[PDB]
Amino acid sequence: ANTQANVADAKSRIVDVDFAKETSQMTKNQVLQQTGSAMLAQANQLPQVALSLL
Amino acid sequence: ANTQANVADAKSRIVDVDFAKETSQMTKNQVLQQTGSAMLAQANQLPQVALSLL
Repeated sequence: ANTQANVADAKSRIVDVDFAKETSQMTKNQVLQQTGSAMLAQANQLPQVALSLL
Repeated sequence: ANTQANVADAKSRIVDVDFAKETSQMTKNQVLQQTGSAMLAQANQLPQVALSLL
């Protein structure tokens, strides 16, 4: 029983996820998605300077 | 008759239980059972911090 407890602890250190870290990464990538979407939508409007010159 | 009395005394010293000691052990293990039950019930609620982070 002792050894089972210690070995399950050891395995958990390797296999399981950390919620405190992974939620932070998720929120960071959410914000980056919104920023990149805005920036790409603004980037697709660059060829319209030619209509002004034309 | 003398020898029977002395030998029954000798056997009682080996085989019979001590009530004063055994009742004390019983009460100690009762209290430990209640404490361990409370502590295990409180231990099964630890994975709920993730719902807070989530």
